[PDB]
Amino acid sequence: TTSHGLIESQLSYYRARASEYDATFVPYMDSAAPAALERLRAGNIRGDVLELASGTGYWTRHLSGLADRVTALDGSAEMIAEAGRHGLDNVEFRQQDLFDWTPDRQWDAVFFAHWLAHVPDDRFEAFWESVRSAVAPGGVVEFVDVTDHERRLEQQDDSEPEVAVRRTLQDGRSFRIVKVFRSPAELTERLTALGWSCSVDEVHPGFLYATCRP
Amino acid sequence: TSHGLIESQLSYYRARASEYDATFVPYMDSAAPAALERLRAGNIRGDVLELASGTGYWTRHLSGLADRVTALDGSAEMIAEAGRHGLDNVEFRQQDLFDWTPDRQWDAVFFAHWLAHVPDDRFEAFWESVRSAVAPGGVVEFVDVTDHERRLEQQDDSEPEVAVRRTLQDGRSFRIVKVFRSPAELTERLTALGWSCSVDEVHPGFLYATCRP
Ligand SMILES: C[S@+](CC[C@H](N)C(=O)[O-])C[C@H]1O[C@@H](n2cnc3c(N)ncnc32)[C@H](O)[C@@H]1O
Ligand SMILES: C[S@+](CC[C@H](N)C(=O)[O-])C[C@H]1O[C@@H](n2cnc3c(N)ncnc32)[C@H](O)[C@@H]1O
Repeated sequence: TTSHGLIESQLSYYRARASEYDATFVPYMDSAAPAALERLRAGNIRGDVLELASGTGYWTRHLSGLADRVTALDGSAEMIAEAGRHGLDNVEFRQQDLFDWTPDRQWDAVFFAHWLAHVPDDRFEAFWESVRSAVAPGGVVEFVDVTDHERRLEQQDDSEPEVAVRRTLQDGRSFRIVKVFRSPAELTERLTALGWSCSVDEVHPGFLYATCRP
Repeated sequence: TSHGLIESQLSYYRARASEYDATFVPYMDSAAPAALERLRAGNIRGDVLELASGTGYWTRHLSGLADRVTALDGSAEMIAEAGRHGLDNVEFRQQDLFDWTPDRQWDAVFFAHWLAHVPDDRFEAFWESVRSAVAPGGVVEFVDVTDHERRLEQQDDSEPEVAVRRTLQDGRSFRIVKVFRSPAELTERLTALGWSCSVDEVHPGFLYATCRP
């Protein structure tokens, strides 16, 4: 069970971090981006695209050049304000808490970068049900995230794994968030059991890219 | 790091002793030939000190390479298991390694999968004791788990919980220390304590180190 207090802490961390977010971005994402981009540019991101947890809009920029229309959901109005600065004409932002979310449309593709590791085990399944209902017939879900090597989990052998890590902002405020590293095989297996077909690959050391078809 | 976690960890290994070999260190069997090429580089010779010898898996190798082995472990149960190997040149002694100041020196000190059980607040004192046990010209070598260099910053955790919970067949459950350290991280920390170190990932998830006092 992941406490609701961890989940609120994570969203406030990002709320408060939003204005200094780009000063640090996601560690080493800038090293892994061309490798991830080879997958993102493979052609499945097109038509009407949904982006979840769009943050300050780094991925939203790429999604915007590939798609006709982008709908981009983030839990933080602050993040949405920062992303607004990129002036992307074909993008609508909506504030939305992703742990309390029932889509009412469908899109040709759904994309998220570094969101899934902030979804704890006990919410993973309801989150993936809503994504499933968000994807149109013929569409895919793609995402980027951190990964670990397949054997690490057994090397550690922890029956009660630490879901959380603690971060610190420029001004010294301290917040715990969810950070679950999942291997490509562990993700593939779990999503396969929820009815998805998945191609999940480490495309650069420490990063994976996934394509999942409902 | 509470005294309680230290004690819990030693109790875990004391109880696991009889069934340790049934499971061994996860994937060490995959890495062992890569670790053995370093173990046979020639530095393990003469009078050798092994720490946390456990059921004697590495002791057998050191026994074949050295003239004499002194092997230390906190668990009398582990020592009795290692006795079944019948190693003629090895002396076992029971020793709590968090309260240990050697009285003599050896040509080489070795341990496998011990350092990850030493939490950051006991690190320095453990290395002070090790340093005083190495003779002039000797080295310390060790094998352990590791991570790629970037994982720590990807995770970016201010207050790393170092504890993990293990549960034995019979249902008894224990907390132990399990700190993964990359080669660079270990290199920087030991250099700062005066050691000069060659630490390498020799098989994915495993490192081997050679350290000179
Ligand atoms: C771990 S993701 C960081 C990735 C960043 N969007 C990027 O795409 O480069 C952090 C984003 O998740 C958002 N977030 C955190 N909790 C949320 C929640 N419960 N619902 C929706 N968004 C959430 C934060 O607002 C932030 O934009
Ligand atoms: C992390 S090592 C496990 C693998 C084993 N070292 C091997 O050589 O393959 C566990 C060994 O360290 C020992 N140990 C745990 N705490 C100790 C302590 N405080 N002092 C000495 N030995 C300790 C246990 O008895 C056990 O044999």
